[PDB]
Amino acid sequence: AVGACVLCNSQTSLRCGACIRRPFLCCKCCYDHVISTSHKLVLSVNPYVCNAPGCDVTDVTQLYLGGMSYYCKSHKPPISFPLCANGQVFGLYKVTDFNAIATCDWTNAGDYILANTCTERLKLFAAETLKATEETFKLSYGIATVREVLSDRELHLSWEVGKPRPPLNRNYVFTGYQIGEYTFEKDAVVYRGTTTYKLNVGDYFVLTSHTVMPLSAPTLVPQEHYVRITGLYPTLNISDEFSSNVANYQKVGMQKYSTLQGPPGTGKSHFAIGLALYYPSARIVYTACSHAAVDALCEKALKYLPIDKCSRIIPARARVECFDKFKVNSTLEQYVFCTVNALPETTADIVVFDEISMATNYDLSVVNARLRAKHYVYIGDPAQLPAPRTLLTKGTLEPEYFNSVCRLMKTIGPDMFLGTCRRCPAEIVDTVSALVYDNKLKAHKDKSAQCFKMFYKGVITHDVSSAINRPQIGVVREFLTRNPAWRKAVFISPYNSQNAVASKILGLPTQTVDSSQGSEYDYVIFTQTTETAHSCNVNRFNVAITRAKVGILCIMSDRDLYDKLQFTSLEI
Ligand SMILES: [Zn+2]
Ligand SMILES: [Zn+2]
Ligand SMILES: [Zn+2]
Repeated sequence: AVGACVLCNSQTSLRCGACIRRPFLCCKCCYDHVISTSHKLVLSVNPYVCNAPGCDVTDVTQLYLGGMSYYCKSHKPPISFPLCANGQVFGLYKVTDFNAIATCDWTNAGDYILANTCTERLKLFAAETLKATEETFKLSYGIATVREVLSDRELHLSWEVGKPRPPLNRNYVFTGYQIGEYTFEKDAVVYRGTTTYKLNVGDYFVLTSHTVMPLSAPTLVPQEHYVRITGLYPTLNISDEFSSNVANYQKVGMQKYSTLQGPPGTGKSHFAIGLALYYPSARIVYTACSHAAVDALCEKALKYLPIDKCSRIIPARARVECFDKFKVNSTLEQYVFCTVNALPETTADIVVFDEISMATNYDLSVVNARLRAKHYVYIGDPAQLPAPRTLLTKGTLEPEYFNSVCRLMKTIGPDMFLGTCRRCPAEIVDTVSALVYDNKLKAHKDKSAQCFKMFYKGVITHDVSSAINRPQIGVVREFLTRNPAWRKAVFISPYNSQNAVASKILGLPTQTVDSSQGSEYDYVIFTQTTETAHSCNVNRFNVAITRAKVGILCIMSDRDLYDKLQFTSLEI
C-alpha cells in the first residue's frame, strides 16, 4: 500500500483502483488521471469510498475528508475538505499518455505505438497492462470437449454455446484436462498433444491463462559507453572464420548494450557463437523467446564451443521437444541456452538475446530482471516478423513499434549491420534489399536462375477466417510434374489452412511464413493465397522469400509484390 508513483516516482499511499494493474499515482498525477478519464476509484490503506452506511459513492471527485474518514457531498460533515482540489488528490507525502495506456482496449495499433514512444516506466506499465488484458481475454473463449476419438492423430470436438471459438492454429497452445498442452489444425480435425495420452471422450481443453507478474527492470538498461573493453578478455589467436566480426565484438565490449541488425543468412548465429570464441573466458547466457530460436543457437554452439561448458535450460513444464545434446538444467555452465520465460536468476559477462523482432517489451524487461550482465547483445532484424499481438485487430504495427530494441534500430540505426546475405540466390537478395533494406543488403551467391514468379489470383475460400486457394495449389501441382527436382521443396503460405490443403494435395512439407522464420531450405514454394494486409505484409514477404538457398516459386496474388519480385516469370 506504500509505494512509488509510476509517472513521477513521488512516494504515495494512492493506487488507481480503476486501472487493471492498480499503479501507484502521486497526488498531482492521481488527480490528472481521475479528472480526465472514466477512472474515479482511488485506493490507499482504505479505499476512497463514502463511509456513511449503505452509501455507494466511490468517485473521488464526489468525495471529501471528514476529519480522518471519507464521505460524499450528501454525507460529509460541515468541516470537510474535498479529496480533489488544487490539482491534487488527498493522500500521503503531498500524463496524457498514461491515461491512454490505462484506458485503451489494445485492439488499435496506435495503442502499441504509444506503448513504445512513452517514457521507460510507462513502457513497463503498458507492457503489464497489455499482457493482463491479453490474459483476461483468454476467459472470453469457449471450452472444447472431446466428443469422439477417430485415431492417434485425429478427433472431433464439441464447443461451448454462447462463448466464441478461438481461431484454430498452432499459435493458440491450449491446456488439456492436467492431460498436457494440446494444439489443433483442420468435420475431422487433427489433435496434437505435447504429452502422449490416449485421447479420452469427456475430457475438455481450456486456455493457458498465466498470471502476469509485475515488471521492475527497464526494457533497455541505461546505455554506457566505455573507452576500452570492460570485464571481457579478448583473444589475438581469433579464428579467421570469425575475423569479420572482430571490430563488432570489440564494439560489444565497449558498450553496456549493442544492437545487431542481421538480414536473413547474413551470419547472426555465427556472430553470436563467435562472440564466445572472441571472449573465451566470458560466461555467456544465450536467450530468445522461442525454443526454436534457442535450439538454432545450440546447433551453432555444438559446432564451435566445448559441449561440456554448455547447458540447455528446459522448464519443468516441458511443452514441446527441444535441443537434446547439452547437459540439461546445469544453470552454472559457462554457456547457458534458455528461453526468456525459463530464465533463472543469474549473472553473466554477456547476455545474447536473439530474434529481437519477436520480443515484446514484457520479454525485454523480464530478461533485465532475471539476468544482471556486464554486456547485453540484441540480435535480430526489424524487417522480419514481430511477436503476434492477439488483441490487435485495427491498424498495422510498424517495425519501429515492435519493441524498444526495434525502435532504436529503425530510428537511430543499429550499432552493427551484417551486410552480406550468404544464403539466398541473388534474385531474392536483390528483391528484399530494395524492399526492406534500402539497397544495403548485398548478395554473396550468384543468381540461381531457379527463382520463379507467377501472377495467379485463383479462388479464395475460407476455413472460418484462415484462407485457402485451391487453384494456386493446382498451379503448384502442374509445376511439380514439369519440375520434379522441386519434389524436395517446402511449401510455404501465410495461412494454416492453405498449408493443410497443400499437404494433402502436394505431399510437400508445409510451413507458415511465421513458423519458417529462422529456417532455411533449398527450395521453397510460396503461394500468397490472398491479397489481404496479412499476406501483403512486407516483413512477412521478406521472411517468406529469404527461406530459400537455391530456388523459389512464388504464386502471387498482389500485383505490387509480384512486380517487385526480380524472378523469372512463368506462364499459364
Ligand atoms: Zn506522480
Ligand atoms: Zn486508472
Ligand atoms: Zn455518501
